[PDB]
Amino acid sequence: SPQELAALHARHQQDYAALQGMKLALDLTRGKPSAEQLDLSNQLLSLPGDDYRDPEGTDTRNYGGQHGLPGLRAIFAELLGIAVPNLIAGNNSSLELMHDIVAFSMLYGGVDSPRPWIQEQDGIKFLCPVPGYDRHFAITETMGIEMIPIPMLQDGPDVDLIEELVAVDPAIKGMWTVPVFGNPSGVTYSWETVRRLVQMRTAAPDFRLFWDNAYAVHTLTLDFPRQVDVLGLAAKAGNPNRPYVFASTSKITFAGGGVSFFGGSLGNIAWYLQYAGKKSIGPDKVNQLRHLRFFGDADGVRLHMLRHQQILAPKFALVAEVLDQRLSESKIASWTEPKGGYFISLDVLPGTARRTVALAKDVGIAVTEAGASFPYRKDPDDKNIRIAPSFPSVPDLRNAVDGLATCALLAATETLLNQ
Amino acid sequence: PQELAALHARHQQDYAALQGMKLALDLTRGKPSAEQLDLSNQLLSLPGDDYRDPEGTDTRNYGGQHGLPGLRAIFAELLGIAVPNLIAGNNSSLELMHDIVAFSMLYGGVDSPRPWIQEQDGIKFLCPVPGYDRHFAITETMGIEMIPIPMLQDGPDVDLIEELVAVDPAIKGMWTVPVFGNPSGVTYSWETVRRLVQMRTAAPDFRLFWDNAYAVHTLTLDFPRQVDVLGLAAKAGNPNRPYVFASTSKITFAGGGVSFFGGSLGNIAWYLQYAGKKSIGPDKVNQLRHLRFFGDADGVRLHMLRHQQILAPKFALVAEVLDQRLSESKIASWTEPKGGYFISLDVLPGTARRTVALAKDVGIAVTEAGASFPYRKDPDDKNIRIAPSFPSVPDLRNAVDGLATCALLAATETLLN
Ligand SMILES: Cc1ncc(COP(=O)(O)O)c(C=O)c1O
Ligand SMILES: *Cc1c(COP(=O)(O)O)cnc(C)c1O
Repeated sequence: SPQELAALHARHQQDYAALQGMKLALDLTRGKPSAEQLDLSNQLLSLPGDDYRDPEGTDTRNYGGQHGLPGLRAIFAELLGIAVPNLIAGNNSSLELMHDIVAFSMLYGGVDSPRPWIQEQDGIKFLCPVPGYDRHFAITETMGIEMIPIPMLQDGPDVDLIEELVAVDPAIKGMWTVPVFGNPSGVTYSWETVRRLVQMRTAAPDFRLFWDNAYAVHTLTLDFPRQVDVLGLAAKAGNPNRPYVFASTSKITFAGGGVSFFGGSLGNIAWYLQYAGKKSIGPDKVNQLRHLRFFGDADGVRLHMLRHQQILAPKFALVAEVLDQRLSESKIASWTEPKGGYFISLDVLPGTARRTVALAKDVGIAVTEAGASFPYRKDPDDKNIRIAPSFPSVPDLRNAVDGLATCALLAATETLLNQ
Repeated sequence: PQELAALHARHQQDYAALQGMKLALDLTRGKPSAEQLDLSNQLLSLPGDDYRDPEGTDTRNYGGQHGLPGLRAIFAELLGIAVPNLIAGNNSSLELMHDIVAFSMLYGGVDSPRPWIQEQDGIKFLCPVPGYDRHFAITETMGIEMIPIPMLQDGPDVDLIEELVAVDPAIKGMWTVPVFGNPSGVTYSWETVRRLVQMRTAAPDFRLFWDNAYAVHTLTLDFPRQVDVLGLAAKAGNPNRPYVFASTSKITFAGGGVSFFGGSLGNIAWYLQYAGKKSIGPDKVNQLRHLRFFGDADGVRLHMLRHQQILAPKFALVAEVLDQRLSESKIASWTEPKGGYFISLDVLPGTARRTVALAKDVGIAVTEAGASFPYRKDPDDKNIRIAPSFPSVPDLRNAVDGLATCALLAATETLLN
């Protein structure tokens, strides 16, 4: 009934009134480790110690070495399934590696580009599976690269749709991906999805897969995902230069104090370093030795990620319990229960996402902007909301999610009622 | 006139004897010696359990593009720049210069008519010579045309500079090392700075790339007073003209230090808007390391005096060896820098490329002839850069003495022809 809707809306008004009265100051936008997680690697603050030399004898305190410490690259070679000469180590930002590679592609073109992308006078286009990473889209938006949203399925993106786009459009030069524990879909690419993406024919000869494996070992269970050899499949398929692989220890060690990694064919490595050499003499070797001494080996990082999991998994479980209690009866919402990564993706009643965050903002609860997971912040259904549960304490988290549920219910009946 | 031929023979035997000694030395590495890096070995155990900066910031976590205020304050004093006008980045000041050029080409400066890549009249930079090869590699790779400018004693030819910038709108910038130049060793005078920030430009978005890389890198016990290039520019109505750069790569660890960028509040906001598309923020833990290590600006000055104790004898050694073997024949000239990391040696014209070839054939690595010029084009084929910071004093004297043997042989060789 329209009248029983009006009755429920009133109950939601009192709950919002009561929630507003609690005058809170919570935040669900911070995709950063908690202080408890960062304590796990406090040994780094005293590393490397007096021994400033890596196992090869190189003085990490002095200029030199573009590829990075081989000992550290060997640890993540195993974790990612990439050969050491196909993997380099940079500074504190993997996003900076992605941005530089896009900027190099526009200014100088890829290793096999017909011309720099800026010289294509009609334009450049990237494919962006949604919901996706906002900072992925900020790179292409700032660089004038147009972005084409792609639906996300269970085992990866819509490969049928991608294969038709890249076949007809030479302007499509790349695609943003998070192939493991997607931000924020939580979706991990299947072996078949990987196989077809590196095999599909592209109108652009220099099409690139931006393989941001940012959560490669960031499990929320006791199981670690088997990495698909995207570089090996691409080489066997005749497209060795297609994948650009990225990873980072920002959510393994310190967020912003870790090490970044880039992986690709030997030509792509040489191509990137030729232009990165005009920018920097080389990366920070001392921090790379800090992580080498701290980790020890690849089995060490795996154990380190299980201590992160012990801190993180109860928080993801709490968000699922609160949303299930407040919202399952309403049948207005759906949300992921991810096996890894740092984000839960919540879908509320269409046309209420922007309203839900506005209502939450004015009771002291900061929520990720509606549409952040989409290029140009354009969620066509006005329903998606990203939830970042890693940082706040369990009690702060319990109240933020419970408050967010109250606003989502109020915004729901408000939309059904007045329209 | 054949007394030349008599001397050439003596030079041939000295080269023959030099070659027979089968050396393997290097005067190319512009790096601190291991002894210099040892002064900063306390950094290898810093910051310690207290991961928080004086403001309470957890440096281990995401956030903050400006950098730690405590460290920015230390170098605010050392450079003569207000703290809000200065930011701290990662381990490379060269990467700040590259990004700012790339931002200027793709997006244009804070007050540019259009991105530089959209200029059909091309983009041009003025490059005082002898200069920094990595400065020129940026503009060379970016397709920016480079204009060599002669260096005088108090700075570059400002009269020539003011003529070019006044008539050519395509001239958008200029590469400078304002104190202890790489490799001229020249420090810009107050008058030269005042004119460069006051000269009027055909390009409304002209930029002084003020790479103050050797700002506190003295080879005496006195420190150079920094010119307030930003204040003079602001009072002259060109607040956005200077981009200031500095580094701790020659202060602490080469490649493990902190970089700095300075400018007007608009240029800081302009840079950070596009640097935010590139990175969530710089390494705050390493900036906390240097803050704990330095303590204050007076600590950095003391640290630079420890570097001077190691560096000054090496520059004095190179001067003594070149004066001994070369001054009598009057073919060569070289700088005696009061600071910086490089000595600039000029031999006879048409001799540099031959001198480095002769030196490479005796196991002595000399920096490529012309490397201090855009496109490596030394029109007189005479300049040779000497980097005396890294090798041992014995290794240094042998390489420099061997260098003089080759320069004299290539001199006599050319005189005949
Ligand atoms: C998918 C993805 N890529 C990149 C990043 C940024 O990582 P980094 O610290 O290496 O720049 C994030 C962090 O949230 C992310 O979720
Ligand atoms: C050595 C030097 C630098 C050092 O820059 P980093 O990227 O921090 O290593 C910068 N400018 C000049 C002119 C130099 O000689």
